Amino acid sequence: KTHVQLSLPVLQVRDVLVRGFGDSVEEVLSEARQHLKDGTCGLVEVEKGVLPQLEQPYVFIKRSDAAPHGHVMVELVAELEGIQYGRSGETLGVLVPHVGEIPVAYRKVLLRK
Repeated sequence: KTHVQLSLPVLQVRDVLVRGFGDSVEEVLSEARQHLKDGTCGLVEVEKGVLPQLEQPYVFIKRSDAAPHGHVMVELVAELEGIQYGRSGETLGVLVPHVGEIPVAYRKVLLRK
């Protein structure tokens, strides 16, 4: 399928144990997609002081359209030293590995896979 319904656990930035997916734009997009498939991907909502507490390159989910069955359609954009790889709508959050942190909420998304 081109799209897959996911419910992403929303984590508080200070709980996050693994603060990014890797060391290149290509690796973080790769790892993010693998974790999203495996159900091991969390979401941190971007506010003041969040991103400096996470590791670059960043992987964002961005709104790709205006929401089947409550799932906002999203796609991945990476960022490294202020350059983004991909073009999409508004950021819903930054993706991180999920390794058992307790979420505060779930974000239903339809991921362009």
